[PDB]
Amino acid sequence: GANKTVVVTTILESPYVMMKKNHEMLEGNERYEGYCVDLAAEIAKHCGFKYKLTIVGDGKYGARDADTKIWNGMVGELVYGKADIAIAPLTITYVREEVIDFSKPFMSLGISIMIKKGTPIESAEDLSKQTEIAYGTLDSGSTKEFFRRSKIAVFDKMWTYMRSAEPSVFVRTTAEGVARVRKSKGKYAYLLESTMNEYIEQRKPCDTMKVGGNLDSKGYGIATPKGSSLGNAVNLAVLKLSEQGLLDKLKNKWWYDKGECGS
Amino acid sequence: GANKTVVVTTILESPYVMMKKNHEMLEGNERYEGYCVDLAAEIAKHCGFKYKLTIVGDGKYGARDADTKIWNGMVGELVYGKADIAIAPLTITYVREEVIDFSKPFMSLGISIMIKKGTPIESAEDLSKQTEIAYGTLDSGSTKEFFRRSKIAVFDKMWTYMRSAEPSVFVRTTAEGVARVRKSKGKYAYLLESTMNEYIEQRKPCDTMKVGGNLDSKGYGIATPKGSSLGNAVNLAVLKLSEQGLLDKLKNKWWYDKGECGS
Ligand SMILES: O=S1(=O)CC[C@@H](C2CC2)c2ccc(F)cc21
Ligand SMILES: O=S1(=O)CC[C@@H](C2CC2)c2ccc(F)cc21
Ligand SMILES: N[C@@H](CCC(=O)O)C(=O)O
Ligand SMILES: N[C@@H](CCC(=O)O)C(=O)O
Ligand SMILES: C[As](C)(=O)[O-]
Ligand SMILES: C[As](C)(=O)[O-]
Ligand SMILES: [Cl-]
Ligand SMILES: [Cl-]
Ligand SMILES: [Cl-]
Ligand SMILES: [Cl-]
Ligand SMILES: [Cl-]
Ligand SMILES: [Cl-]
Ligand SMILES: [Zn+2]
Ligand SMILES: [Zn+2]
Ligand SMILES: [Zn+2]
Ligand SMILES: [Zn+2]
Repeated sequence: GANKTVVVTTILESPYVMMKKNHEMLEGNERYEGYCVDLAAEIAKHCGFKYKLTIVGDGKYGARDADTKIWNGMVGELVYGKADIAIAPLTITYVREEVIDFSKPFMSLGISIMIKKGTPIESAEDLSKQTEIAYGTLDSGSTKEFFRRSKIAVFDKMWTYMRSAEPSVFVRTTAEGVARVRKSKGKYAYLLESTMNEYIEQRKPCDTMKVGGNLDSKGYGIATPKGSSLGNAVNLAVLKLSEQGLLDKLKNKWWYDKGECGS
Repeated sequence: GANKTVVVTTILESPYVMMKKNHEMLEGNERYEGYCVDLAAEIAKHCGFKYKLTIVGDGKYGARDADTKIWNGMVGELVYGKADIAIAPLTITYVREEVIDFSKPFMSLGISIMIKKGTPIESAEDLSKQTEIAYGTLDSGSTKEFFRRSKIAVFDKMWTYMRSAEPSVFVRTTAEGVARVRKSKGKYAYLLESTMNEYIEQRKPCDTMKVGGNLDSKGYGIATPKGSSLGNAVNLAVLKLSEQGLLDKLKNKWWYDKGECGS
């Protein structure tokens, strides 16, 4: 039928989607800024659709409850028909690809370690061989699932510790994990995706750093419900933006051009 | 109908697919070794098919002739029904994704610079600002197309030089490009994918090196003809192998465990 405004689900996560300063009482898409706001504008332009940005109701990325089998987060909004597309730092995973469609990745990342500067930790192995420094992940995302599912000795040892550690080492938002690192005097390290780690490393007060290599290698993709008519065009649009260098320009724009910790 | 042996097209490119020493007179898949041989075995196992490895007849990756509009290389073998699947260092690109299907990537790479050690070159900008040192690409692949299509000032300048340079700066195989670097006393630099660059850097006589950052960011994917019944299962299999850490183990096995230039 007639063209319809596409409902985009996304998540308030810096620097992907942020409320512009003093824009809370304004309307529509102009309230928001960030890498994924710019990406949504390009994808929509290349695919020829109008869209409305909406923030996922429960503030989550997406996981399947083991008991009820219900999907939450942005994945759930696609699965249950609340949104037409997710344009967000949403990680491509096997269990998600079974229930939604992902474009080719628009950004690469891996799980990484954030420390407060000076923390005597250089690797995941270092974390796993000690107990003075606590460590955790975002509480309902692909990083937590990576540790839950891993059969690699070091990551299995870390999961065995994290899943029963008290108080909980898991946090509700990236901002909570960063704040916990910054206030714990070196006694908390946060396991998060390298993209968010490297963004925070360039933000005042410049007191965190990414240490060691990444624990895995994957990417974010644009997600659509299974069988959506948008998937084919969205996928090609990502590849076009990649080959044009636009994705590189946007990463520099939101990570490093605006860095607050020097050159 | 009944299960049929899947015809795999691939390419003789180290360390992805190599003839085992003294295996030329043997038969079937056991003749070959490499990263993509190991990957094919896993993909076939996870998808439940038997397969036959075949080397692409024309030795090419795949490009579309501007005059005849015919696809060559492994892409052509899929397009024209000569093979059922390509398991190879085949780069995900927009023009290929229009005519074949790609899985999610199984390996990341970017275009990079190979120099003979000691060459006074650190970047693509350095190459573009001088003429003493020639530079080129593989003659019928995604790297050449990257330069042909780029609107970025430095890469446009490099393309303007490469496309009319005489003798040709393009080579027929990666091995030819490496040999040209090694014998040109520093007066030829080779533009190739970072994966092949970093492999050769660890091979005797240990006289080349990768310099500068990568020029772009992309990946290899497993390719199937449009609408093939294999695509969905192959795509999930790649993600499963990724999440299990198998792709990481295979990269280490074929790049660094067997490195000949020290630790
Ligand atoms: O779509 S993926 O998650 C498939 C797995 C890995 C591949 C195995 C190296 C990967 C890497 C970069 C990226 F940007 C996305 C992805
Ligand atoms: O499937 S891709 O070619 C889509 C573009 C880039 C994305 C833009 C960063 C990418 C990166 C790693 C990889 F392994 C594959 C690909
Ligand atoms: N990008 C992740 C969320 C962040 C994390 O888990 O580290 C996801 O899609 O679940
Ligand atoms: N992987 C490339 C070939 C090598 C290159 O062009 O550098 C392709 O699929 O065309
Ligand atoms: C339920 As708990 C181990 O995250 O506090
Ligand atoms: C046709 As030519 C410029 O590669 O020798
Ligand atoms: Cl808009
Ligand atoms: Cl997941
Ligand atoms: Cl912009
Ligand atoms: Cl076999
Ligand atoms: Cl191409
Ligand atoms: Cl093995
Ligand atoms: Zn365990
Ligand atoms: Zn760093
Ligand atoms: Zn030009
Ligand atoms: Zn290097």
